[PDB]
Amino acid sequence: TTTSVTVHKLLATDGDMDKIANELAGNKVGVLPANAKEIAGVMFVWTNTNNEIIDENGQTLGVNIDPQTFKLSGAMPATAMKKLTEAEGAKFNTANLPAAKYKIYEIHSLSTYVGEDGATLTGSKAVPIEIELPLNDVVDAHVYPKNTEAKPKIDKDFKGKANPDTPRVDKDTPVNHQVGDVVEYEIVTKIPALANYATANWSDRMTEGLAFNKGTVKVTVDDVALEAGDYALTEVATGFDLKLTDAGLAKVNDQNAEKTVKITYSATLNDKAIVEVPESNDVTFNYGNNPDHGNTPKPNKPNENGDLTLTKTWVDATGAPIPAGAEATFDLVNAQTGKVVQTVTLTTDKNTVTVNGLDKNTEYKFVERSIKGYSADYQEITTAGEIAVKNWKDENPKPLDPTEPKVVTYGKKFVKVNDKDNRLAGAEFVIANADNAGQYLARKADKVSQEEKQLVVTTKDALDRAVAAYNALTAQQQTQQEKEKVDKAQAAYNAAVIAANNAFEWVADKDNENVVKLVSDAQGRFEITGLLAGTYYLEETKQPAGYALLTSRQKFEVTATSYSATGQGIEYTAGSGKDDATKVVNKKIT
Repeated sequence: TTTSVTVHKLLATDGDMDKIANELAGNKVGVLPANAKEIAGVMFVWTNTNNEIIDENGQTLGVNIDPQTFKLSGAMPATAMKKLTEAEGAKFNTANLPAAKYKIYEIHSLSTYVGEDGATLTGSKAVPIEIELPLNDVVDAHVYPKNTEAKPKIDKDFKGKANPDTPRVDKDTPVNHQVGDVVEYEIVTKIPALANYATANWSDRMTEGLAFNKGTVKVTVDDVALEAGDYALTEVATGFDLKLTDAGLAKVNDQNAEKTVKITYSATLNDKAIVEVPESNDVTFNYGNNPDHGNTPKPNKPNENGDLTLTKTWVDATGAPIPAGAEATFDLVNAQTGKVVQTVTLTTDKNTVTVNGLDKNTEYKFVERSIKGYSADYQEITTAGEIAVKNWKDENPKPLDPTEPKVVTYGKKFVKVNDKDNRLAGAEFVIANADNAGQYLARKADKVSQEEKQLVVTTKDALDRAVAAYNALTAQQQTQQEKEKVDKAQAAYNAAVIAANNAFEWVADKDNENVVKLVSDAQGRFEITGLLAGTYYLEETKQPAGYALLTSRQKFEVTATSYSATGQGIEYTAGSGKDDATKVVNKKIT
């Protein structure tokens, strides 16, 4: 008794779609919402309740549509019930159709969305229409489907480099940076047209070797800077949390075009950066038509014995305790490398899981594999070896988590020897950028604390006592025990120097308080860390006892693997097996 069904494609906001919803599938909607626009050129096809494309008499055509992909079995049949919308919609003749349930799908690829004023627009495909005929006592039915939810797009990269559509592919390859370098970052987010977000939050956390620079965050929407009342910015040592306020959400929601949100900020590479170990940041976009309590994973180091424990709690959107919703799966990721180490699953009876045999010096993160209707809230790290997640039944889509670029420092190891190839203590050195003129590698004092500075001084004084006492001994009095005393003293000075070295610079004075001095221990060991790859010149400032002061500077090469590669000339430690250091040969006075 429903002779015709007219399908209308609309591009409207949710609110306008809700104005239509309550005002009726049914009768023609007389007055359409204010800004809601009807679109012509939209291809709709009718199917069986079992998704099979149908003829006008209701007879199947051997081709079916996938409920979630809309990809059809084979060729679009010539006899199929397909019609293109007019600014009046697609009026189909349902007269020959039996009383039954039918579905109406949109073939998005076949459609050319043309708006009210003839403009060729771009929109989201419609949610399939499940309708039963006769549509009560309606002779000429009208159906107003809702469109699908377009996914937002993101990317995190270095300033300029970010692209949400086509993010860079070589992100694992870390950029070489020296200690104290400011790393300029970019987060680019594309928010879809006509969005109705209750929450648009960006969350950034980095590894301990990257120090987020507070007050560098600059947010813009379609290259127009945001007012401070559009977003709420929380800033910490490890990163930040930017959450769009109602004012800022107005600038991204119900827009006629795709919105582009740009987030720029920076972080300084520090003393806690490990040589040839990359440092990363980690962004997540927690969007939703519902308030969202989700954020970015927070990295953490395992405990002393190499154990990292995950704790999980579940709450409704209100924050009230609920039983465990599903089997929560997590990825244990090396927060520096980005590679997945292990995979953990919490069964619905357990709310804790522990990982064993992890490097205590590496940062790891548990990245929850999305649960339908639940949002992951990684709580603030309070201790090593322990990670907490609060799971909120926010009923929102999975967050966006782009791939992040990595940064890395290089080093070089050295061993102080004589011509007989015997190991020497107390030789002191400087690093010059050139053999002729050339400044000396120093610490940026402004960046280094008074306490830090002073420990370098006292640990240097303590080391010279250990070196003097060792030179005081005879060749046979210099036992492994007497050697170890110089090593303990040296290891403390080298630890102090690295700690004070949180920014480098080049200075004229080879004996300026801030000049980086390297001292050879009882095994002749001495290293430099936090450098850009390149050519340097090691200069001797104090010779070892009984040897001559060297007249020429030893040239050296800092590479991506100069600290760790074998085939260098001499073993840096004892029984390490790696031939991971360069010889510095001292000659006797004549």
